[PDB]
Amino acid sequence: SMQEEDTFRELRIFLRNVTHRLAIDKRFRVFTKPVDPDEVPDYRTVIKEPMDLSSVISKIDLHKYLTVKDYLRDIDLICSNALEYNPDRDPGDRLIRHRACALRDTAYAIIKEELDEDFEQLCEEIQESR
Ligand SMILES: CCOC(=O)CNC(=O)[C@H](C)c1cc(C)ccn1
Repeated sequence: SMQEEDTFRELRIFLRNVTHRLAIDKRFRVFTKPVDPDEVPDYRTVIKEPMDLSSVISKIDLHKYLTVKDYLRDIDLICSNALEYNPDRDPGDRLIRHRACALRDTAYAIIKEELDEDFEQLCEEIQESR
């Protein structure tokens, strides 16, 4: 129905706004673009499903997300990819892991404050009807 298409359009507006607020934070610069094959040719042999915030905006606009739960699966993949690729005790690995961690926790805290639970449940019930 047109009412259901207005629901998904409001979801996309909400997801674009959260993603922009993450992408401008200086801590999260390393998560804003795909890893460069040249600089790191090993990355795509270890990490089987790369993800970054530029790819997330493109996915919003392609109508890939019909719920906030499916958006958060991609934010969780950004933060699990960085934990798995950079697991060592040295300062450079520890700095990306504390930050990858800060990106996950910040996304979940904005959603807990600003997403209405009944809006999410509506999106879930429209998705489950299709
Ligand atoms: C203060 C530096 O930042 C942190 O310690 C943030 N948390 C992590 O790195 C978690 C515990 C972790 C560690 C490892 C070895 C593998 C997967 N996750």
